[PDB]
Amino acid sequence: MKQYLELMQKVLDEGTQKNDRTGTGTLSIFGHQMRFNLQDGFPLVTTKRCHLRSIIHELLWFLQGDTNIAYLHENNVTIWDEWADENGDLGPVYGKQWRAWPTPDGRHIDQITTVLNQLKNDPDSRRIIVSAWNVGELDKMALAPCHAFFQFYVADGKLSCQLYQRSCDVFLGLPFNIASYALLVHMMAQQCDLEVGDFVWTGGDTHLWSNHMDQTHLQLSREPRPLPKLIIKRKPESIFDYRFEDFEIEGYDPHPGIKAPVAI
Amino acid sequence: MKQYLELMQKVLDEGTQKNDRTGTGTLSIFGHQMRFNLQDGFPLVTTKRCHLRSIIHELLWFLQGDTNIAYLHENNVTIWDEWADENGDLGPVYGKQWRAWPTPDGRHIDQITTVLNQLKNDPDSRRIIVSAWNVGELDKMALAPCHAFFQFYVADGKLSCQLYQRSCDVFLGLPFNIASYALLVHMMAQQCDLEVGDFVWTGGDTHLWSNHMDQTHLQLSREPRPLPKLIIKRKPESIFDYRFEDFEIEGYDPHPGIKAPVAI
Ligand SMILES: C#CCN(Cc1ccc2[nH]c(N)nc(=O)c2c1)c1ccc(C(=O)N[C@@H](CCC(=O)O)C(=O)O)cc1
Ligand SMILES: C#CCN(Cc1ccc2[nH]c(N)nc(=O)c2c1)c1ccc(C(=O)N[C@@H](CCC(=O)O)C(=O)O)cc1
Ligand SMILES: *[C@H]1CC(=O)NC(=O)N1[C@H]1C[C@H](O)[C@@H](COP(=O)(O)O)O1
Ligand SMILES: *[C@H]1CC(=O)NC(=O)N1[C@H]1C[C@H](O)[C@@H](COP(=O)(O)O)O1
Repeated sequence: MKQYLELMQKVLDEGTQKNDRTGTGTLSIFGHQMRFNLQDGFPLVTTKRCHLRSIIHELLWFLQGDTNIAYLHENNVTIWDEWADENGDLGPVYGKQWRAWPTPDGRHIDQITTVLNQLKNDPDSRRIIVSAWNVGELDKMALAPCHAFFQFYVADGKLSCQLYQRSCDVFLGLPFNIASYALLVHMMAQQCDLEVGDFVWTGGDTHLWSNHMDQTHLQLSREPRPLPKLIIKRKPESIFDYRFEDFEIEGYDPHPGIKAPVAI
Repeated sequence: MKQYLELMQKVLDEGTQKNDRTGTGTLSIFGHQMRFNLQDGFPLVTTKRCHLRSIIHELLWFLQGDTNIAYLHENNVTIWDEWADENGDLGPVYGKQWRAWPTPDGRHIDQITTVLNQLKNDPDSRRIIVSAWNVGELDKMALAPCHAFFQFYVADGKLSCQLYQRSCDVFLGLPFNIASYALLVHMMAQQCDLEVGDFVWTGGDTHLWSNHMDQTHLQLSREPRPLPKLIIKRKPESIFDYRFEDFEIEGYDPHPGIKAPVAI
């Protein structure tokens, strides 16, 4: 997509070389923002083939509050394998914080239900927020949250969302993150009888892994194709009741896939 | 400042009317980003005189972990009066979360100490973060955190910081928030033997209050002036040992102060 390729080129043009926790090395910038008007089309990268199946299942898994990879395996999704323990557990990562953030007094907060209720009853609230950044549980998580904090907004009958992504693997992770949040906006908008607005992506440490450079330049040589279109085929009774088969992506005509290794 | 006035004008031009929490009404946009290179000058708004006394004492108060306004009153700072209870308390707002975030099991994390130690021992970390958005304590706070989540970054010997501000009163609040975080970057950089980099400001619901419009038109009629220079006059033993007298803003030549009412 235009915005995505422009980000790649900005990292290449302006980034600094850094060492990192994995020992692989990155090229990084700090601070970026871009916007996807979801009425223009569904923002799934077209300059390489992306695996929408994994994106949808991962989101459904988050929304169930699950943090064990068994469900992903039942559906042949392997994107979290490298970080799970011997029992498949990731610790209290995204799904757990989204559905059951633990408080100091023994309560658990379902942030997804909270935001749906805010959108329905108080859409001009400036507090329609989900955070995965639970400081007190970071040490139990297999990986610290990358997509850390997000906020919803409503104007002119349209639902928007802004994500703060504190760490972004531009080549491998970002196409998944953008599509995931775009899907979530569509689902939330459906549940709240709203149209779709913008997905605003904001990055912190926004980087290209040193061993993704040939792949990145190959992708940059390609012209984006028209965005595909997302069709939802049912309105479930709640945001937690979607199924994989409720979604169809139409008109997705990507350039060939480009393989790259994930840094563990 | 150029970017600040551009944002003001953008809210006027593109903002939509909202009925908010208080019934006063705003013009609002969603999703914006600005960048201030701190080596270009200290980013204190020059198109009106800003009250540096309040900005500095508020930050020192946060760093003490204090959430009672008595310290502010001792120093003739009244910016938090409208939300404090009869004993001067605001609940577990910024200072408490910064210095003593409570874990579900009765422990605490001092996020500021953690950050200092990350900057000194692991400066390439992608996880140098402070969050005030303690979901499990929001209901105890007098006001939900506005400046909610911030991240540090080190490159080429320079310290940068990005703030996610979920709600932004462009006229009254934003000049304070920018100056506050800029000051914090200078203090942290001093304590860690770094130079200053960028302050990146990212906004969510970014608005002008309906009763700030005359003030906004006045300010937009003024041309910005060169930025002042921050001087720190002694280096304390730690980030927790600064005092008001340690700071001097040199070459601050603002247009006159502009008065406007705060929405409670
Ligand atoms: C974001 C996010 C979710 N996640 C979770 C996740 C966990 C740790 C990470 N670690 C690093 N260094 N980068 C990542 O982006 C990353 C992402 C993903 C993980 C891997 C792939 C990936 O390897 N994709 C390959 C192969 C996909 C497939 O299985 O067919 C690709 O070619 O796209 C995608 C998403
Ligand atoms: C951000 C922030 C901190 N805060 C905390 C704070 C708390 C609640 C708020 N509520 C609303 N609606 N807007 C604010 O920006 C706001 C800010 C501030 C609060 C008030 C002023 C203020 O009234 N400033 C006046 C007068 C300053 C003075 O006392 O001399 C000004 O002219 O600047 C500034 C900062
Ligand atoms: C993490 C998971 C995600 O959803 N998106 C990403 O892009 N993610 C990337 C970001 C980093 O490259 C890596 C995480 O490592 P750190 O915790 O930042 O050291 O995964
Ligand atoms: C809040 C405090 C701050 O530091 N900056 C701000 O700009 N703040 C403004 C934002 C809103 O105008 C108001 C808070 O009200 P909501 O919680 O957003 O309804 O204060």
